Amino acid sequence: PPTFSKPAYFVSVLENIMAGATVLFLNATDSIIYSLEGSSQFRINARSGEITTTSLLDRETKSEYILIVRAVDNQKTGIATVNVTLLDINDNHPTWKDAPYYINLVEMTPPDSDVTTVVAVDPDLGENGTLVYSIHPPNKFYSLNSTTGKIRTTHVMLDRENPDPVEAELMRKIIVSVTDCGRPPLKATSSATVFVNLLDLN
Ligand SMILES: [Ca+2]
Ligand SMILES: [Ca+2]
Ligand code: NA
Repeated sequence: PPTFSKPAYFVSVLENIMAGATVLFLNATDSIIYSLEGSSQFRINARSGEITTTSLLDRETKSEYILIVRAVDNQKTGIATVNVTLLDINDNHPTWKDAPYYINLVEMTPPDSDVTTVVAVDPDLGENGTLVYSIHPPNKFYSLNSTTGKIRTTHVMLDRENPDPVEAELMRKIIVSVTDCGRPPLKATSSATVFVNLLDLN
């Protein structure tokens, strides 16, 4: 009544595993003909018990599969589950959420005043989905919490009556770029501008 080495099988592959690639090898005994049910993404070779992908997978669509595998020869069936888990691979860029950002700010607003919060999103997992945010070029007027996106003013004040054009530019435009922390790291297509409309206290 032909049965497998184990009743239940646990396997891990990577979301970029190729079309056709071997997932797992199964042998049952007490000849023997094998069949696999539970996703069309997977097929099992009927003589040899080799499970393979039929297609490309994607953990962001489906991270875990359960397949059911049957061995038959007065024939008798035997059943084992196979429990495929896809390991995340860093294959999505972050995407800016509500960019660009248009804001109105009172000049000489004091140290540590709220300005905005930039937000991006990454559908990958763990380090690959973790977002880190940076102001370029180095902006002396604004400080940004690299993990949370929140932007605040600095101990340097915002003075509209400042004659350096570049410092005025810095005051009135903030450019954030965002990465994620997998290897390779991936950045959002483009940076994201906060546009700042400076207002006196008339
Ligand atoms: Ca992924
Ligand atoms: Ca990513
Ligand atoms: Na993907």
